[PDB]
Amino acid sequence: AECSVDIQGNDQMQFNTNAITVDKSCKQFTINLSHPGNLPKNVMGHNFVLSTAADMQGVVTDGMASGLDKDYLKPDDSRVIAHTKLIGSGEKDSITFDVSKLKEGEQYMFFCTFPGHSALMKGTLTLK
Ligand SMILES: [Cu+2]
Repeated sequence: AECSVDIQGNDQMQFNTNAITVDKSCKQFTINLSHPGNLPKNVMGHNFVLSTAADMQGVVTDGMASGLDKDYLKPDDSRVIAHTKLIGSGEKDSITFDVSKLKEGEQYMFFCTFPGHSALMKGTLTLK
């Protein structure tokens, strides 16, 4: 099965998917994030951040509080399973994480932690 997904974040605070399934036969899983919009990171930064559904709002809230200098994630946040950099117009960043960090049954969310983006920029991820 495939163990990679391409995802874009744009100038209208939208991700171009809101559902990812990770095949259980994948040992690693890669996210390729890009930003085909015009706006820079300090205005319309997007990251791909992954947590349990339960942990999402805390990571977002503490992330807002951490500020731009920290890519809007709180330092040493163990709730974050994986994440990309926060990127701006025309940038790219990819990450690969260990699929064994995930667990069958559990619900995961991906989302952007730039202030106010997570209402519109979020989706589910599920080991299947
Ligand atoms: Cu964003």
